[PDB]
Amino acid sequence: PMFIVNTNVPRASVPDGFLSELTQQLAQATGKPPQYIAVHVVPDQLMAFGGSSEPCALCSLHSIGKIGGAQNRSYSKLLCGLLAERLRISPDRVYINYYDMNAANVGWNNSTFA
Amino acid sequence: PMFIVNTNVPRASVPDGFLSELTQQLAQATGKPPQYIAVHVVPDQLMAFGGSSEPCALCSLHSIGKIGGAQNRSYSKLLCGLLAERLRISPDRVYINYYDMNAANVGWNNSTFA
Amino acid sequence: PMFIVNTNVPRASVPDGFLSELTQQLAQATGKPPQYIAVHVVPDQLMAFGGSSEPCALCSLHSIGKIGGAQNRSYSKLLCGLLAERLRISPDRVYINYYDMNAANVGWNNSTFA
Ligand SMILES: *S(=O)(=O)Cc1ccccc1
Ligand SMILES: *S(=O)(=O)Cc1ccccc1
Ligand SMILES: *S(=O)(=O)Cc1ccccc1
Repeated sequence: PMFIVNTNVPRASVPDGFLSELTQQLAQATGKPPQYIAVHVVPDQLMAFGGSSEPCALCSLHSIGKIGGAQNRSYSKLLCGLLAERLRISPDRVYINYYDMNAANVGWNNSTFA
Repeated sequence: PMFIVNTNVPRASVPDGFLSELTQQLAQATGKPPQYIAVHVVPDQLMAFGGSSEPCALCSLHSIGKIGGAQNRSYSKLLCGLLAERLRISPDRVYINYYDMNAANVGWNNSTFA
Repeated sequence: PMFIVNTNVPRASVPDGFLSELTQQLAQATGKPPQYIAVHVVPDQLMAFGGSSEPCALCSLHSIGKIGGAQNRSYSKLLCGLLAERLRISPDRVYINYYDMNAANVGWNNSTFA
């Protein structure tokens, strides 16, 4: 699976260990081995949420399976939790798009997962 | 809903009120309250359209509902209009990906919209 | 169609001609006229793959049609080949999300492709 967070929070406010913590926590949350987890953080963005430029984040989680009503609620609690504690972003200023990708539609290592 | 514009236009050429205008125009266009609108502008990008590095933009609009054939035509006229007026990007050098998201697949405020 | 690559490889390591090569090769591979191909490269990203910050990439290819099991395998071989040769990124550290977009959901030139 892969997780991306885009935020207006400045690079200096992203703590050491953040990508590692996302990697570990997402492995645990999704049940994908950590070797598979891709994470990507994009600070210093020009973004607004409700017309306000206070800290916010626009994120995505793509996975082959492990995506669903209850699971996505759980991921959102985990991830908003991390963004609040680590980046000081209010959970109500975070959106996370979830994508259940078909294996045929995910490329890797010169091929796809199909 | 959330709107993202990625462009090779330089940051200095993005007008100061651009995020606020997008927010207001999208609230009007989608009928969603302005409090929910997220907007994200990413200038200075290394991109090409048809092999040319003249101004261009790659955009997305995600919404829970309010996505469809006629609506997307209307959004495309509105958004190309704004990109042309404010960023001086030709409409034929703009792509906008529209996504009709399920409420269960949009995380917000420690949960999802489901 | 449109191709985006986000990578932690630094800007200076992206060779001259890279976007043109992607344009040409994607025209050949997808069959789409070169004039319609959009390409976007985002270097210097803060990312990890399997907990490691060695070179990696997260990519996407959106197309109206020309997406499927065999086709995506072919795209993946092409694109991982290019990322390896040009950016020195190992194929097993690349993910590519493939999207078969409905024409009504792709805006261009004040309207959509529908
Ligand atoms: S993960 O193990 O689910 C692999 C993956 C899935 C979807 C997009 C990118 C990577
Ligand atoms: S909007 O009010 O439609 C909320 C939203 C929908 C989809 C993605 C992100 C945010
Ligand atoms: S391409 O010729 O397929 C046009 C396109 C399709 C999907 C997204 C963006 C552009």
